[PDB]
Amino acid sequence: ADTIVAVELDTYPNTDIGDPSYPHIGIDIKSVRSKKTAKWNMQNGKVGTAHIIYNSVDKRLSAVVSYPNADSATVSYDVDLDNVLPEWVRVGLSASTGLYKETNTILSWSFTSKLKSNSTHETNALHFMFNQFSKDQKDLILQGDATTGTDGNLELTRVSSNGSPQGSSVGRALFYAPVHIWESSAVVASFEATFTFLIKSPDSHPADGIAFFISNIDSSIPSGSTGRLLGLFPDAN
Amino acid sequence: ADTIVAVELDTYPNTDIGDPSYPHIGIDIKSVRSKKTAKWNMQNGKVGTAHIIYNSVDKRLSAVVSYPNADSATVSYDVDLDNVLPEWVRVGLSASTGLYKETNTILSWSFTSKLKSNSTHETNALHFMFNQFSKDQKDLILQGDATTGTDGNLELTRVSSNGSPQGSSVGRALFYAPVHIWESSAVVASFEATFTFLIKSPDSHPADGIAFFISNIDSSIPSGSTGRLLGLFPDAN
Ligand SMILES: [Ca+2]
Ligand SMILES: [Ca+2]
Ligand SMILES: [Zn+2]
Ligand SMILES: [Zn+2]
Repeated sequence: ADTIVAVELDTYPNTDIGDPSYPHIGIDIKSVRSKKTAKWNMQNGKVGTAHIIYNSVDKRLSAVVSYPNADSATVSYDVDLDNVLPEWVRVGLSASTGLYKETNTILSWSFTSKLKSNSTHETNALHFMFNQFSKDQKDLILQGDATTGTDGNLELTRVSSNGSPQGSSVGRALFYAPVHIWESSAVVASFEATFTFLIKSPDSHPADGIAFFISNIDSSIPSGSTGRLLGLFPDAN
Repeated sequence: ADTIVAVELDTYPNTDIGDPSYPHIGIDIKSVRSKKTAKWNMQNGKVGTAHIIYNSVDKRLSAVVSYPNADSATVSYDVDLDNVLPEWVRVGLSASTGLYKETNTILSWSFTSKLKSNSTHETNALHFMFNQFSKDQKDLILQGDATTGTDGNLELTRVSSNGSPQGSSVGRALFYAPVHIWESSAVVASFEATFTFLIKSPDSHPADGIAFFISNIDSSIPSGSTGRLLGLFPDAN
C-alpha cells in the first residue's frame, strides 16, 4: 500500500472496524483504527472551521473542529512523524461515501510548511489560500470522482442532483507540489491546514466524512473505497 | 513558440540584437529586444539582492538589484499583464552563456502571489522561501543543464571544474506549480521575487546574464540557446 496519515472527520460510526459508536473526529496513522477520537456535534449545512498543526518541538499532532457558535474538538495525538511518513509528500483532501449520502463541499484550504534549513536560517514555505476553487484549477490532481467549480466550491462527490450527492461517491484532492519531511534536517515543518467544509443535511442520515491526508507522491483510489474505507485506505486495518 | 515574459539581469552587451553598450538590467515582452534598460554595476563574486514586483493597482513591473554597498537599479516598465502572459503559468529562473564564461550561482529564491477571489476576500498565495536548494529538489523541473545541491546552491551551469563553468551551457529552473493570472479574476496578483545570486568573476570577461521569467505551463530550452538568447527565446526577435 501507500503510506498515508489522515484526519478522519468520520460521519458514519464504523461499528465493526475500530471507530466508536458515535460520529467523531479521529486521526489515522496508516490504519482506519484511529489513534485518538473526540465527540462531534454533527450539525447540518454550516461552515467548516478545522485546523491541523504539527511542530516537532512539542511533537503532538493536533486538530480542532468548531462551527461558528459551536465548540471545538481537540483530538491531538502524540506520534513520531520521524519514522512514519516519507520524505517528500503530496498533501490534500479525501472524502468518500457509500450507501449513505452527504455533502462534502470544501470551499477553502490553506497550508504552511516551515522546514528547518538550519533552524533560524530562513526555512522554506508552500503557503496558499484556496478560497476560490474554480472550474479549471490546475495545481490539483483531483482523483476519483471529484469535481470543482460552477461556484467557488470543491465538490468531492458526484453532485448537482439538488445537492443530493449520489452515494458511493469518492473524491480526492491531491495538491500538486511536494514538501520535505521525514526528519533528516529535523522535522519541525509546522504544517498548518484550514479545512472549511460544508456538510449539508440531505435528510438521509448523512454518513461518511471527509479526511485530510498527507500521502506519498504517488497515489490512486486504493482498491475501491465506495464507503467506509474513507477514500485512502486499501484495507480496513 | 512559447508565450513568455522575462526580466533580464544581463551581463553581456548585445549591441547587434539590441542591448545597450554596458551590462544592464532590463525587461522583456516576448522578445530579446527589451522594453527598458537601466545601469547595472556587474561586480565580481559578491551576492545577490534582486526584487521584482507587479501591483495591478499601479501596473508597474518594478525591478531593482543591489549588491550590499551598491545602488538600486529601477527598470520598471509599464506593461499590462492582462494581454501578454497566459491564464496559468510556470515560473522559474534562467541562466545561460555561450563562448564566454560566467558563474551563475543562485543561493535563494522566493515568490508571493495574491490573486483576488473577491478583492478583499482572502487572496490566494504560492509563497515559498527556497534558501535550501537541496541535492534532490523535486518541486523544480529544472531544464537544460542546471544543477543543484552539494551545498545550498542552484547552479544554472555545468560546473565544478574549479567552478569556471564550462561555456555554452544552459539550464533553467522552472518551479513546479502554476499560478492563475491572465486577467479573468482581475489581475492584482502582486507577485514578488527575491533572487539572491552570485556571479563569480571567471577572469574571462563575465558574460551572459541571468533572467527571471513567467512562461507557459509547458516550455523547454528553445531551439538551442547556448548564448545570447538568454535561455528562453527561440529566436533573437
Ligand atoms: Ca464511516
Ligand atoms: Ca544575450
Ligand atoms: Zn472513523
Ligand atoms: Zn540584455
